[PDB]
Formats: sequence, structure tokens, C-alpha cells
Amino acid sequence: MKELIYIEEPKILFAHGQKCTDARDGLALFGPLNNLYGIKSGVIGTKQGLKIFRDYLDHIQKPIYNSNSITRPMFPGFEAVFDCKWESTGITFKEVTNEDIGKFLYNSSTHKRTYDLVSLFIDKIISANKNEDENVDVWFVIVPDEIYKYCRPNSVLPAETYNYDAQFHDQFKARLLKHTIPTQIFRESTLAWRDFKNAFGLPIRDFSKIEGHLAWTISTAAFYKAGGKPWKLSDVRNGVCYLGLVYKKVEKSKNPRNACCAAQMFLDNGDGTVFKGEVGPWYNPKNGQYHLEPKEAKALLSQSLQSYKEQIGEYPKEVFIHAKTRFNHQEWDAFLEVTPKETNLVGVTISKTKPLKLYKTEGDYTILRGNAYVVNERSAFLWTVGYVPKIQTALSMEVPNPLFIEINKGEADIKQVLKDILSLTKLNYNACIFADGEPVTLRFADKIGEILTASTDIKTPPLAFKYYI
RNA sequence: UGACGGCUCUAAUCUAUUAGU
DNA sequence: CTAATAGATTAGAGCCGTCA
Ligand SMILES: [Mg+2]
Repeated sequence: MKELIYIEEPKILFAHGQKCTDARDGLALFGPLNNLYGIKSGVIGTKQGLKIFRDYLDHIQKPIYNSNSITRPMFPGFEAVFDCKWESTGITFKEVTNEDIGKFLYNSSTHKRTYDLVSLFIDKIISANKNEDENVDVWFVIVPDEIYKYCRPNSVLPAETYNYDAQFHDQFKARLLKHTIPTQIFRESTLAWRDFKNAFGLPIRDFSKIEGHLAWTISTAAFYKAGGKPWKLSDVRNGVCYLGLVYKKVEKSKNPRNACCAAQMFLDNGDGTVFKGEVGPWYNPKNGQYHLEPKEAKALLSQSLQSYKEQIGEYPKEVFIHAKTRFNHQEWDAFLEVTPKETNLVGVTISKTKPLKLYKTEGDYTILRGNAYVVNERSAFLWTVGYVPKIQTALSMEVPNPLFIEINKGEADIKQVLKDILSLTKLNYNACIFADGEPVTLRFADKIGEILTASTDIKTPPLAFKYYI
């Protein structure tokens, strides 16, 4: 017989200085942190896409209701929540004719057709940003569904074009990094989900009972990409810098090699949260070696410490390096010789590989979300997915898998590590959910690494997330 | 790519030992 | 260097479900 400890919910902060565990209820009752005046939208696409986008904007102005209110809270309309204006009147439209899309998607080569389509879509945006006077906050791209199915890694149709990955989204986001334009990509079937059907008279994707969830998610993404702040973490310890490292293989560049990208989070003076990336891949020619050479790791730590010191004035007292791999002595000894003496380096490995499952005896639901099984002083299991009493349901299906936390380097208290990891799961601005399954320091550093490796080398890429997600 | 979760098919790398070079 | 047996790790792709 073993013992399980339970970890309390972290709580997040909204307007008026109010707290709550659910983002939706906090946004509905108190509203966002900062105050935008309005969002001016630029749309690029066909006439069908423009009509669909205008219809969705008109649709999401009124209150929207879900089938089960307890599980998913209602959507009370955009302006009731966000206290700003985003209507179908600040739209500036740049038409893309259907002939171009038809004729470019004919070469039968994925690389050439993807490059041509991306260039066609981005040249108009570049021109409208350079040679025009109108102001656009977030650009909205509305791609037809018939090009989405063909621009994928493994896709077959039923000149510096080979240096890029054959995916529309990654290349599109990468090639606009040097102009710093926020963008949101939509599929025609995502907004006009009724009109696209199958052999039966039903939509392929049925949003009849989860329409409020889609409205919440789209509104939150559009409000974040316009330079807004919808919530923040209530309790973050001072003097603690959280880092996150992810390795992505740079496919098809003269050899099989792989890079590394990071993310960082801390609390700055003024009770603000600085959640921002750490960019510029650090490589190593070895194939399958998910590690860093000393020269490439000293630079990474120096960069992170310099950033924190520049924003704060003093070095961090504690630095936690979360990762999904295991460090070695060769690279960890590269650490600790650029780190000062008044700073604690803790390297924590997070994985979801070990197959443990817990079942309730004489019941029908799953285990709580706070439960943790402490194996040792350097090892534990934490359930980040499970039954949440507030929404009266679980965050997954079947029986969820635990997250295996293992203190790899340094010394730390495993309970505090679990508390910080659980608190790091409430900052998913790409989503409007109760909580996420893994820390976002490992997810946003993965999105940035996925975008950065689908283009040629670009000097000093932006750090802000709004240009990536 | 509006999110998230759960599965499946695949490919490397390392360590140990053996063997033709 | 090449070719097999294992254990213990890693990163990629692709498909399905979300309510009652
Ligand atoms: Mg997004």
C-alpha cells in the first residue's frame, strides 16, 4: 500500500485584482487585464472567404450558448468579455483571385507548389504593410480547404524552393518573421463548418454543441495576437527563472542534424510576468545526439542570464531548466562555470513514457488532477490530466497517463518542483481551456523550434510569441 | 492550421557481448 | 569497419474523439 499526496490549484489573476481557477469564468465575470481600444483586421483571400469571415464576426457578437453549461461556460459575446471593439467594419481586404491558386497548384511537386503559394499569399501582405497608409493589427488568412490537403510533409496530388519544408503553415509563418506581422490562419471549413458536408447531409465537423468553445478560443487568440493580456499567474516566486529546452531535427540540410530552442518565464518588478522565447538554434553535427557541446551551451546560459539581468538588474537566485531529455556531465559542466555563485541550477527531466495507470475501485470516473505519487526525493509521478470537480468531468478519455518528473541535476524539493510544474500549465494563450497537460515552457519552445527549422537561417529572429503561435 | 487528449505504424542514437576484417 | 542479440532512450508522422 502506497501513499498519494494532493496538490492545490494555482489560481490565475484577472481584472480588478480577482482570482479564479477557470479562465472562462474569470474572463466572463471580471474581464481582461489590459485595455485595448479596438482591433483592426486585415483579411486576405477570395470573396467566399471574406463573406465567411464577415459572417463569423457578425455571429460572435451576440451571446452564444453551449449544450452543457456546467462542462463548458457560455460565451456572452466579444465586447461583453473583452471591453474592446472587433467588428466587421475595420476590415481592409486584399483579394486573391482563384485563377492564381488554381494555376500554381499544378506543378505536381510539393516543394515548388508550396513555395509559390506561400509567396503569392505573403507578397500582398508585404506590399500592404510597406506601401499603404491603413493600419492593421492582426492579419487574417483564409485558405481554401483544397490547398490545405496538398501542402503536407507526405502529400501527393490525386529556384531556391528546395531549402524549405513542404508545409504551408510553417513556411508561411517563417517567411514573415523578418517583417514582424501578426497573423492568424483559418480554413474555410473552420468558420463555415455547416456548409462543408459528406455523403450524408451532415457536416464533417459538428460544432453544434461546442460552438461556444470555438467562439471562446478564436476570440482569445485574436485578443492575444492584437497585443492584449487576458490573464496572468497569481503566485510566481520572486527571483526564479524558468527555462525550457527542446530539440528539433533539422530535416534535409546536407546531413541529418538537430537544433535546440528555448523559452523563459519569470516575474519582473511591477508584478508582471515575462513569458518570452529564447531564439537562435544551437546545433551539433552528430546524428541522433540530443545534447549540446560546451561551446554551444555556455552561449545559451550566458544569453538567458544576460536577458534576466538586463530586465531585473540582478542575476536569478534560482534557475530551473525543464527538458524532456536527460543531461550529461559534459554539457552540465559547461554549465556552472558561466553561472555565478549566488544562483542555484536545477535540471528537471519531464517525460510521459513510463506506463503507470490507476483505476478507482467500484466507480466510473477517473483520478483527480492534483494526485502525485512520490517515489523518491528525486522522482515522482504527477497527474496533470484527470477529473476536475468544478467542470464535473475529466480532461481526457479512457484512463490518463501520469507525468514522470525526475530531478536530474542539482538538488531541489520535489513537492515544490511539482507545484511549479502544475502552475506552469495555466498559460496556454493559444487555447481557452481549464488547464493544459504539460508545462507550456516545453510547448511554446516546441512551436518556435518547429517554425524556425522550416526556412533558411535568419539573423536575430523575434522573441515575442505573437509572431509564432 | 480554433484547441486538447488518447492510440497506432515507423527511425535513429547509446551501452554491454560475440563474429568476418 | 562490417554483421547480429538485447535493454533503455529519443524524435517524427498519421488517425480518431470531443453530446446525449
Ligand atoms: Mg494559433
